[PDB]
Amino acid sequence: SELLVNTKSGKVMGTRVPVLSSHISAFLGIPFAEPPVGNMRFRRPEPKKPWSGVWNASTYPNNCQQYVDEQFPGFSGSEMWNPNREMSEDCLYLNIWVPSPRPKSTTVMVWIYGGGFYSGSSTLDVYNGKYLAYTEEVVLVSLSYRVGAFGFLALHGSQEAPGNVGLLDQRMALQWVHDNIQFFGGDPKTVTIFGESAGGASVGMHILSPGSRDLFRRAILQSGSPNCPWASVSVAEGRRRAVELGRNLNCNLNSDEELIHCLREKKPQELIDVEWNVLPFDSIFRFSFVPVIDGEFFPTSLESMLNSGNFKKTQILLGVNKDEGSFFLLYGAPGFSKDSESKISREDFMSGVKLSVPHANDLGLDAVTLQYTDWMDDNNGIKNRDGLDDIVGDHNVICPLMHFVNKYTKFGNGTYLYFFNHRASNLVWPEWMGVIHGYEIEFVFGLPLVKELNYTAEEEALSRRIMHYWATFAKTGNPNEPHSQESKWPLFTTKEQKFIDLNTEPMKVHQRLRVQMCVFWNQFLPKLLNAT
Amino acid sequence: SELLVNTKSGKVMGTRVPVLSSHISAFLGIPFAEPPVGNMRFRRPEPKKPWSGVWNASTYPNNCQQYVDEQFPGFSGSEMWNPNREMSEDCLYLNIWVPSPRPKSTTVMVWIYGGGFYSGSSTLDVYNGKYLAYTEEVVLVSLSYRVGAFGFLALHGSQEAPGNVGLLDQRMALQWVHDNIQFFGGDPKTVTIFGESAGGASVGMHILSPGSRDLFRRAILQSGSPNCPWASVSVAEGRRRAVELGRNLNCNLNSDEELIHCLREKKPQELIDVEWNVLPFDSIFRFSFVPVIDGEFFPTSLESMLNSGNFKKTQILLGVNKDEGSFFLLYGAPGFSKDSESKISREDFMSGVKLSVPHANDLGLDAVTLQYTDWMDDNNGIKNRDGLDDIVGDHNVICPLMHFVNKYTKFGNGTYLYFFNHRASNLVWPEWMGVIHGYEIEFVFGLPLVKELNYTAEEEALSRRIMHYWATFAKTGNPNEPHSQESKWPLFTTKEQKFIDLNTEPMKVHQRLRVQMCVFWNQFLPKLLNAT
Ligand SMILES: COc1c(C(=O)CCC2CCN(Cc3ccccc3)CC2)cc(Cl)c2[nH]ccc12
Ligand SMILES: COc1c(C(=O)CCC2CCN(Cc3ccccc3)CC2)cc(Cl)c2[nH]ccc12
Ligand SMILES: *[C@@H]1O[C@H](CO)[C@@H](O)[C@H](O)[C@H]1NC(C)=O
Ligand SMILES: *[C@@H]1O[C@H](CO)[C@@H](O)[C@H](O)[C@H]1NC(C)=O
Ligand SMILES: *[C@@H]1O[C@H](CO)[C@@H](O)[C@H](O)[C@H]1NC(C)=O
Ligand SMILES: *[C@@H]1O[C@H](CO)[C@@H](O)[C@H](O)[C@H]1NC(C)=O
Repeated sequence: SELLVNTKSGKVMGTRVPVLSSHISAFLGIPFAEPPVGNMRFRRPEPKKPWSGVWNASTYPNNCQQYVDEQFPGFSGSEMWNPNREMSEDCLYLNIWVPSPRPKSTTVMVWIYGGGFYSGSSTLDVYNGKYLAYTEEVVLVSLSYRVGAFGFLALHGSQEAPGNVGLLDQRMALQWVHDNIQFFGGDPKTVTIFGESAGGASVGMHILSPGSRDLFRRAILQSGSPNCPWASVSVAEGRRRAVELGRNLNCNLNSDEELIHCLREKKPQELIDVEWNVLPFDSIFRFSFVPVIDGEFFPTSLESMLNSGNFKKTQILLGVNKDEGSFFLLYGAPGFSKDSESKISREDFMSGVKLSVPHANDLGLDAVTLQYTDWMDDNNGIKNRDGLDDIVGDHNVICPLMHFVNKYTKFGNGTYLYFFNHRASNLVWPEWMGVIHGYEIEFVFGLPLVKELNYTAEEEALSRRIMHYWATFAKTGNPNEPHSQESKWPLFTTKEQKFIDLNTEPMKVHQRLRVQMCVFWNQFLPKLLNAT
Repeated sequence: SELLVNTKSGKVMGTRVPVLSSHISAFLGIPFAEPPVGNMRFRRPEPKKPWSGVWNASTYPNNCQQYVDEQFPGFSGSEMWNPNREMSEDCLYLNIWVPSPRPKSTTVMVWIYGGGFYSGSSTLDVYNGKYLAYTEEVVLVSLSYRVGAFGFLALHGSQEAPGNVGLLDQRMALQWVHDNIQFFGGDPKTVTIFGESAGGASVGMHILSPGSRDLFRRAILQSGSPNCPWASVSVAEGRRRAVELGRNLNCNLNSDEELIHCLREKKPQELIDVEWNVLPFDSIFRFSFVPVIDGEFFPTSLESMLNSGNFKKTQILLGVNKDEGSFFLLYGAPGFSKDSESKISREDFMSGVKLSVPHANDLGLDAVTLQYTDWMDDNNGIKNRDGLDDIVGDHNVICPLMHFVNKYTKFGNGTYLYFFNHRASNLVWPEWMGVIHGYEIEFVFGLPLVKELNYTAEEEALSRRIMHYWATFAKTGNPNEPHSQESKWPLFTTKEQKFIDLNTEPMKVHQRLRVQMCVFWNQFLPKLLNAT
């Protein structure tokens, strides 16, 4: 029937879900790998072995084992990001929304969640695929992957804990879509991968990785790129943190095998409790277990690959939010509070930039401070707050992304760049936090289309316009409908470097997104640190 | 007799000069030292031996030997600064303007000319003392001093060419005023020294040097300060340049005595012809022979003296012009012309910063370039022109002075700071050059009171305001007359750092003169250049 689909691995039975006074098909919790448990902890994923009978794909899967945020208990602004299903190492599943009736060979979009590579679930309310799948008539997949040590513990040289297995989980899920999505009405030749933060970085890493390039058509990157400073580590640093993880848990450290055997004996939560203890610095926007530049998933350094054009050549559509940094200041920097304006003293500012740029020498910290301090007014608590906000955002998200876009556009076949700066009317976070990291996601998934969610009429229109941009781009490689009286989102080009605002107001075109600060972050600071 | 005066060195006869429909006494070209000729070239000055009979002090003396600017033959804009008298090494004279009838014991101001320590004359039209002396009823002295190699050849250790002898010439003229000025109606206890550019640096150097402090009461510094990057050199560098001077003249370089003897045998013009060839780099706003940090005239480093409060504690009044840099770009940097808007290409902007900051390494050049470039609009010839203008002025004049004023005020007895930003109605230079280095001088000396010079009525008013500020400061240590009705020029204080604009409009008070850039020039850049 329509809800019963035979895949190369066995039969699965979906369920009929409502969506905005209508219905579509949903196949939830489809297994794409063998449970990476016991002796398979830290190991590359193995394809799911075929099953007899009918897989009950009627409900969401378990979430992967991860740090859970208990900073603000009962608070929806933080808890909406926490696992809303049981956590288990048995977590390699994907979800699929198929429009009803089932289309023939339609555009496919595959969502990859963010969460700093240490967290994230495919099952969050804001990742509910039904609205975008319905509205834009696309087949929408959300995958999952191992996070934290389970996904990114790297002991380079070992085949038992090689590193990057979380990215390989993602690849295996893509490979699965390639092989089976036709049976769901999806065109395997027109798959768009897209994701936010760590998910956006992930999408770009698959653009770079030879082993992933043939498993998708184009890419959307939201608030993340593969070259972000928090997104990868060297094999040496991966190993250092892996060894230090052992030390924290009183493991044998004589050899990888002994270290790994010991770590495989520990309950999941034991690992998580000490996860953050392996970071080299007091820091914000830094995460312990992340992709390693290993010479295998990544042939060489990310920079040289971008320089030599060694990467998938296709259309990309990508962008950032206005205040990427504020979330992370809230959690790790002095003077910030969810419940106040968070006017920042001069002392707390100094402390902040040190946390934000953990790896800089004193000269580097002075350079950053100078660049973001108004010396006619240096005791302005507000300017100090917003400056720290800009620093965290520019350095971790916006300028790394701009570096990527400029390198990619030299070789790619089309670039569309956006700047999302709408502040949602129903936000539960304080005003000072602005347009927060992650909060364009609810618009991309069409949450504003839901009456009871109490968005404004113009917010619903924005969501629809954004969904159409995303879906239309996925279908054709161009967010603009070829017809259309409506205004046009211009190509980003090496010379003119155009981008658009995304907000409730009529579209404006600008050029050179934060070029001043990004010259500092991308050219001058790196040269300063290397010289001193 | 009003014009006949007996000094400690001998009798002197002045001339009666008209001034603005009245008259005053002038004593022109009084000798204060032995001619620094023959075997006394490069030597410390010696007091003028007493003479018999009456010195005719009715005409200006010769100007010291110096480079003559022939860039723009016939052009008053550059020629007003060249020697208007025959040049001679026999040039250590001073001039005095005395109110008629002779004051009993009135305020004295002593003018020290600028000219980068390589040029200058006491006899320039724009230094004519009669207008200020007459209008404000002060005894005005203008001294002279050896410039270029003749004044500042430094071979530390040698007693034949010790260095700083031009500063000692200044001191000797000050000592003369101390000893003789009472005979002219002046109070040797209320002497203000004032000077512009090199003259302003000089003044600050007398504030610092123990040997000078007791020879004056207060100080005015215009567009120059002792700590300017062009205003001094180390004994090592001063030696290198002295030795390089000999090499450029085929001199015996084996010893100081031989080198010196060779150099004493050359015509003045031979020295001058090769003067510029000893500079370390291609540069603008750099001069070959300047004060040395010797351990004698300056006991220790200028910075350590400023830090320890090792200097004269008195009142100062100092300031800068809006476009200090423009004169120097015109002469040395590519793309600048007296007869065009001088829109500067990006390539010429790069060339300009390198010329402007010749000691910086590549990291430093990048820093400067970043700090003065609008990267949304880097090919704007205007912003590039003005940017380079600001670079030269901030680095060479404004920020050195701001460092001095901040350091000094922590110990001094009163600081008044100004920002001169009036472009004169009858300027012969192009508009792009703005408010030029040196062009507040004609206001301080009251030229706009001369109706034939065709200044506006409001420019005459401005001049009168400025002359009254300078003179009232000279008399009392405060440019303001309390009990008066006019706007008050506030003290510069460590906390509030207030300063005023000098122009034709109602007074405005501002705070933190160019803080942002001067933090860069005074704190950040030196830290960057010191690391490797
Ligand atoms: C600075 O490093 C940290 C963090 C963070 O990284 C920030 C916390 C929030 C970062 C955004 N999350 C929401 C989100 C999720 C997926 C995509 C987009 C947004 C929620 C938590 C947290 C904790 Cl608990 C830390 N403990 C020590 C150090 C540290
Ligand atoms: C011919 O001069 C130079 C320079 C200069 O720095 C010239 C700029 C001055 C030109 C006339 N001055 C007028 C003035 C005098 C007293 C107070 C205020 C303003 C001041 C700026 C540099 C180099 Cl590298 C040169 N090489 C040969 C020759 C020459
Ligand atoms: C699938 O699971 C849900 C509950 O987990 C159950 O209600 C439903 O009946 C199951 N489907 C089948 C075919 O057993
Ligand atoms: C994409 O490729 C086609 C064919 O190679 C080319 O004609 C087109 O100009 C390219 N588009 C962009 C935006 O680079
Ligand atoms: C002094 O010099 C002036 C100017 O040359 C001259 O006119 C005057 O006669 C001279 N005075 C005496 C007493 O020689
Ligand atoms: C200057 O010094 C005098 C003498 O002690 C003192 O009374 C006065 O307060 C000082 N003024 C300033 C502005 O420092």
